[PDB]
Amino acid sequence: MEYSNPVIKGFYPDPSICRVGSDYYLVTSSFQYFPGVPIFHSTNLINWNKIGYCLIRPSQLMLNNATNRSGIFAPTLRYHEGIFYLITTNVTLKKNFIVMSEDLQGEWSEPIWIDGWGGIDPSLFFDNDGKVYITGTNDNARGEELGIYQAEIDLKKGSIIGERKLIWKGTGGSYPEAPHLYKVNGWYYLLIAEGGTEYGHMVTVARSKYPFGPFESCPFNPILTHRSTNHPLQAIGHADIVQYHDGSWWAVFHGTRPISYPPKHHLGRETCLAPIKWTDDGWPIIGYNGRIDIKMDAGYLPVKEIIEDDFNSDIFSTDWNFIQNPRLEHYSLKGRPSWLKMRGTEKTLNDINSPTFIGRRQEHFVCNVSTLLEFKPNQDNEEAGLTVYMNEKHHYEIALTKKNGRINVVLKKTVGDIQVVVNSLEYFSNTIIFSIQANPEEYKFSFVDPNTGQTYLLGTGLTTLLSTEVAGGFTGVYFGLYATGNGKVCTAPAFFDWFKYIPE
Amino acid sequence: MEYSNPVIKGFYPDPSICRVGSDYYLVTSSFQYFPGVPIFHSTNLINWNKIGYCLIRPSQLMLNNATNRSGIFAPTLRYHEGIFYLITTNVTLKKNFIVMSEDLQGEWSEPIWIDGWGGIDPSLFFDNDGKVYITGTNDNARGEELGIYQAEIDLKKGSIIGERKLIWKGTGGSYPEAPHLYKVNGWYYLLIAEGGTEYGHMVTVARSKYPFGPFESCPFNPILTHRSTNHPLQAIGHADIVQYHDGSWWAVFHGTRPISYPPKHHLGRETCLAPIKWTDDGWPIIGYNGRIDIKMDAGYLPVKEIIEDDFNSDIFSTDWNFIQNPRLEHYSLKGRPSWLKMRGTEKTLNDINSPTFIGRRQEHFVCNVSTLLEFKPNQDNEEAGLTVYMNEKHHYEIALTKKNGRINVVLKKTVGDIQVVVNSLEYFSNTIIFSIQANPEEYKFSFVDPNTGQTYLLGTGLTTLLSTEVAGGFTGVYFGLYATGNGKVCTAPAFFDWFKYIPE
Ligand SMILES: OC[C@@H]1O[C@H](O)[C@H](O)[C@H]1O
Ligand SMILES: OC[C@@H]1O[C@H](O)[C@H](O)[C@H]1O
Ligand SMILES: [Ca+2]
Ligand SMILES: [Ca+2]
Repeated sequence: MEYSNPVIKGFYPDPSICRVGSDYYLVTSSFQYFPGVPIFHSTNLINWNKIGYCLIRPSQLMLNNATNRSGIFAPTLRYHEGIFYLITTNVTLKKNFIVMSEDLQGEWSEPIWIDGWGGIDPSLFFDNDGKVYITGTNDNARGEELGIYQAEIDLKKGSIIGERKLIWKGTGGSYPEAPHLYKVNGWYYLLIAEGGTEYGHMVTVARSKYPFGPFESCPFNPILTHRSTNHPLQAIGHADIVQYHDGSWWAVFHGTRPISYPPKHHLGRETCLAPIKWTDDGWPIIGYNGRIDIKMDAGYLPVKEIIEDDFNSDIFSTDWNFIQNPRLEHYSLKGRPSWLKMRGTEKTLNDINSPTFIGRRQEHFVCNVSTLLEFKPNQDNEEAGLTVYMNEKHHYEIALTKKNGRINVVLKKTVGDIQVVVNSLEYFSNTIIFSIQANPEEYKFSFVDPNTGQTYLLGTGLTTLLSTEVAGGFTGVYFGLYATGNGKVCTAPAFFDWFKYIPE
Repeated sequence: MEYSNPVIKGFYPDPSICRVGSDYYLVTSSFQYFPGVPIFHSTNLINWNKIGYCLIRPSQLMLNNATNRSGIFAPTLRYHEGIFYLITTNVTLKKNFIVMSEDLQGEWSEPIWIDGWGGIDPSLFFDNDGKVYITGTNDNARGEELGIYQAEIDLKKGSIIGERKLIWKGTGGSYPEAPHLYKVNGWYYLLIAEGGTEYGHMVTVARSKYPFGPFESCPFNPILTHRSTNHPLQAIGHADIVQYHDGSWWAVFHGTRPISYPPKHHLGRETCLAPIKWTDDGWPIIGYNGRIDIKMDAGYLPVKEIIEDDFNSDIFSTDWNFIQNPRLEHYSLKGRPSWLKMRGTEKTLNDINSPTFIGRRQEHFVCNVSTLLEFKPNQDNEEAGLTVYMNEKHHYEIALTKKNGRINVVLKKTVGDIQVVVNSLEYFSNTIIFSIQANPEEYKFSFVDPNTGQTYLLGTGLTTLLSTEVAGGFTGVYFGLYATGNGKVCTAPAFFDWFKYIPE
């Protein structure tokens, strides 16, 4: 039997996995998006269902001034004696913290702040003797030596027990990071990422008889990389190991699907899966001797997408994210039952701090995304529409606005410093359907006059100008509904009747 | 003593070096630019003076349909018994050929076509017994196995002697290429590039007692790479080895100076230098154990930029290139003595085939480039100016044109599919000075009214949107003078009085 990589498509980086009985739970990084840290469930490691998010309250997730270069970085999920622990970094605060839960269907605790523990990629390991270890990277604010650091931790107080020690510098790649400590057959293994989360990404491993080392580098490191290859999956690493309940071993990790030349990616880093075998001399090998594929053999794993939101519910679906903490008064599912009402502010898609926007990830190269908007702008600055958004300097949008006292539908783009109105047509109806067809190379922007059903191709836009390589940061493209008054509060409300996401 | 890398700054890739006595000659790839294959001279390996180009006649250099993804790929320069040989690929023709010279101050021969020898990166080696070997890559048109191929060659007839054989597949990196065969102390060494000429680039080496092998991989391959590092020099490889006349060994090779995150480069691949030491077990080591730097120790090498063209000469300087073969009638240094006259055609900077343009490489991050233009356009399509140009979809320009019967100075940009007029101002004089200040992040576009000396900042543009990563191809940014009629022949002539390039 076979599965396909990625196993979780779209913007789902830095996967960390946790087994409880015969069920599996998995978390990814979310940066400036709210709610933060999606969490998934699976019984077979291949098929994942999103259960929700871990960070859903402003007290858990302070995103003021966060951008797609900051906010929430890699999270690690662990379980001990009925309690789940989620440990991560808010890079905008430069703070590491834990939240806890005894029930993933409920909400998580308030943060337990780890005072004095810097760096990124914090991880926890519950040792068989009852000791608990925190492992992480060098602290850039203290200007520490590059490498992996560790201490015993008291999980109640959020405080270190004894001393913080350097345990490994890695093999010599850049940015030794993503550390996870495991104990298997009488050896401690330290699994890390090196080379940076771009084309030099690799996974390396070390071992010792003791939790703090000294650690010996695996003689065939790196144990997983696509560096110096032209494989369709690139930038592979940030692995976390799990033992399936049939006894076999697996890793989850992220990778990209770049297109064009030089390679460029716009769906973010996506969660992948590969098997592990243990050598006779006691080292793990991932995949086909350090390389993986799009199509994989499933071993003994038991093998087994149209999304339509009409906004009838008064709870938002788990697809939707906001840019930083939502200003809650500017969204309503109750003010006009069966529509989403949005109040645009002075802030635009060019601004980082709390623009009126709700969005969901592009999870497929080929897809058609649409919405129906009612909007009658009162002034020329006023605008509402549908956006393809990477970050504040990289986004395309089709929208209704007003220019010299006439209503127009527009295609607008922000690419770096370029802000351009690509096309403009006069429009005469109170509602409009926007419709975007995505393929690997371009987005086609159309609008429909709803009562006639007539469709009009307004323009197109390249995917590669929204790619992470061009745009910066650590994220993937979102499809978003938004409103703005372009420097003033938008006096007209925007109402969205529904949103459809139809992958090929 | 110390030198700085790169030793040849700006767009100078795939360097191949050749010693004759106590002097050194070096060539680089040029793609769609004409004249093709620049050639440099040095006495110390650090300081290079451009002597001219190797391919200066249409019969040598057929560039119709060539773009910055095609045209002339890596060249190799060799010397035997008073005769220099230059061997390279015209990828647009898919043909490999040699040109010869007995005097580098003169012109080279007509091409000797190597019938049936495909692939890229052809190289020559003159063995101590008098045999001559051609070495190259797999032929994509025949769909051959990835690797390095070799035959004995008859240099008169341009024909293979005996059989073409696969001699090495490399260590397992992508795109094994840039092969050079050497014989040193009784061993043949095969030096190659792997991993692709981007962030996975590396140099690897193999050896044998026989010219066709079997070849044994160096046990510490790769012998030069910056893959999986954050060093300011990236994408290092395509090396060629030389023995200096004091007995010490050196390699030239290319690398990039990327900026931003993810890393992006706009000065092209630039020629670098590093020392070689030979191990006791008979393997070469480049640099500081496989890594190099911006600042290097010069060993015993004997250690030691404002460019102003007023167009008074009737020969073009060696700074200037055209996009493909120039249409010679559309440029004149004699029609108006002391100016360059240019006749714009229907073709624009958006078109690949022979737009009216003359340009020179950006060789410094920080520089000020200027020109003085006389231009009085007769119709609204007519345009002449100064361009910052990467390729047909990636260029910025400040120009004089006409709109609804008025003369305007404009800042225009083409970025992917986006074509935008960023700013426009009415202009009232027959001449204008355009002036561009470059720094690592942006270009600032100004104009000067010459008789008043008043200066006006028209706009700015990001460097990263012209980067190779964004734009495609294998080249660096040029500063260019151009004219066009935007779909029609330009009825007005354009005259440029001078051009200044002032690095910081
Ligand atoms: O994804 C953000 C950061 O990049 C690296 O993957 C690191 O492990 C993580 O925290
Ligand atoms: O620069 C063009 C091609 O890329 C690689 O550097 C190869 O060696 C060369 O022919
Ligand atoms: Ca509805
Ligand atoms: Ca002059």
